[PDB]
Amino acid sequence: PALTKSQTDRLEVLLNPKDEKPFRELESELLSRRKKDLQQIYAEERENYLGKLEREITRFFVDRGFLEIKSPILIPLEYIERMGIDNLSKQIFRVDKNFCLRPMLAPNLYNYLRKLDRALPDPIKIFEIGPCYRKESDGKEHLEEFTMLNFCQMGSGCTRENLESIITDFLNHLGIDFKIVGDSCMVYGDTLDVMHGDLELSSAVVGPIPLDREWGIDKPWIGAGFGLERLLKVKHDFKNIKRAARSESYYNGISTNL
Amino acid sequence: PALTKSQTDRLEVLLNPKDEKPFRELESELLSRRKKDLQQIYAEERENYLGKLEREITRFFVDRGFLEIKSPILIPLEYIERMGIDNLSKQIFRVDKNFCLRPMLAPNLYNYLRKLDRALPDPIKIFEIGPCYRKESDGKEHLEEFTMLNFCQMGSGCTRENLESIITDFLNHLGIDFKIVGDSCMVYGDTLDVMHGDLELSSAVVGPIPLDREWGIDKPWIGAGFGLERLLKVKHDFKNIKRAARSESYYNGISTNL
Ligand SMILES: Nc1ncnc2c1ncn2[C@@H]1O[C@H](COP(=O)(O)OP(=O)(O)NP(=O)(O)O)[C@@H](O)[C@H]1O
Ligand SMILES: Nc1ncnc2c1ncn2[C@@H]1O[C@H](COP(=O)(O)OP(=O)(O)NP(=O)(O)O)[C@@H](O)[C@H]1O
Ligand SMILES: [Mg+2]
Ligand SMILES: [Mg+2]
Ligand SMILES: [Mg+2]
Ligand SMILES: [Mg+2]
Repeated sequence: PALTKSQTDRLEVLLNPKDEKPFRELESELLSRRKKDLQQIYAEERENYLGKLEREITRFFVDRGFLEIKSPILIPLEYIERMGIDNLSKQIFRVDKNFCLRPMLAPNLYNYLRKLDRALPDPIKIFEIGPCYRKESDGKEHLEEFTMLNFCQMGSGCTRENLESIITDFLNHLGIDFKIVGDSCMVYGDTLDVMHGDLELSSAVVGPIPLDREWGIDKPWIGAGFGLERLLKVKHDFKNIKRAARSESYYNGISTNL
Repeated sequence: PALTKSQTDRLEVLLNPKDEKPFRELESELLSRRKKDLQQIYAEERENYLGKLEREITRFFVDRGFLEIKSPILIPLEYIERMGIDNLSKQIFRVDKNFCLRPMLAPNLYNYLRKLDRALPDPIKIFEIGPCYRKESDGKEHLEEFTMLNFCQMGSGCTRENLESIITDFLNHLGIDFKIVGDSCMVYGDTLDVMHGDLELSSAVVGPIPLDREWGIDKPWIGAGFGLERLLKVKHDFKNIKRAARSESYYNGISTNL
């Protein structure tokens, strides 16, 4: 008669946002739908949502004058201290005695900004997309392995207005609803946070900040960091961010346990 | 008069493969050339070689009927044992008590092959591109953080001839010279190795192998794994694989220390 909590949980795994007693028939129907969804992907486009979003974001920023960076994921532990992360400090995945999995893209991008200032014309515009890692207790809006986009500009035109304009163009391009709000944190400021309801899509900063001196930066700058899995969650109306992650359990938000 | 070893080393950092006393003038010339190279990239294409190669490889395999996978980089340690890696075992970067950085894409792809067999028509064709990690003593042809491509097919048409044909089409597409040779290893076989001179570009396997049973696989299959940094090294004639890596020291093989 009434579905159990465990049965409802099983059906929820197989339910997709656009879907509109006995359990076995409900399960059979959804299994059929999800198999057909995977079959359609396989027959036609064959692209993974996370990969495809990375490619779309890459095109957006390249076309707008930003240099594509691919920097190390395993970074020196000293970069954490140098970012002012003292006792986030408890969220770091340490590897060996001298390295960690990067929890953010900032330190590598600081180094690129400094180095490229010796070669490139003002303003210097760069971005990176790639894996980042944090130990998290939360499951709904957080992953321990996620994908960040960070873009930044240094030199001329590094105004709050320009930053808000890039953010607005970017999210209107992707078709993601948002509002920009004031907030603060230990590492940076004073940030602008880009929100979708109560979900943070991005934290953005208008420099300079005193942290810059440690990285050999003495020019104005602006930048923002976005989680790609959060963008996908909002775009595809996933109830849990696990549907948007690098995963063996979901493919393009479709359960692989069929 | 004569350049010192240290001076020659400095000039070699700034020398690019296509380049054709006192040290200060030689250094000044090369600095100028390398700055202009970065300026040209920034003015025109703005793509990173590693990112661009990933995108090109993605297009090749998608167009040939392979499903794009994005699976976890941090994987359970049990996957290592289950791959038959017992005491490579000393090359694994362990994280926490239960996880490691994946040294290869095989285990995740085995799981995808098994899972997708319940949904997709025969043959099942999949590929993944992404970071892999191994502790290495060698610096010239090895990185500790590298990027793998692995493709595989399971079911019908899983012949050595078909495998060699995919490999041949792929490398002729990229414009990379190669020969396919017989070899062997502890994990798989009996492999075919794809060589560029004495450099291994890929190891390839024609299944079934007895390892399959552990992963719930009982069908014929073929697959190959390629290092993207090795492909770039060969394509761009880099003397050291560090020029092709995720790096803060090189961008598209150009020194960032200018
Ligand atoms: N654990 C995570 N899982 C998924 N996305 C994340 C995670 N941590 C950060 N992000 C994304 O990266 C962006 C910038 O990083 P940051 O501002 O450091 O995150 P944060 O303030 O810790 N987010 P939250 O923990 O929800 O308050 C965030 O706005 C998110 O979109
Ligand atoms: N440390 C590394 N750095 C760069 N590429 C690598 C590394 N290890 C493996 N690869 C690439 O991944 C491919 C398949 O992996 P695998 O066959 O396990 O490597 P391998 O036999 O250990 N190579 P080698 O150590 O040179 O004999 C290789 O053919 C390389 O192109
Ligand atoms: Mg957080
Ligand atoms: Mg924040
Ligand atoms: Mg090896
Ligand atoms: Mg090999």
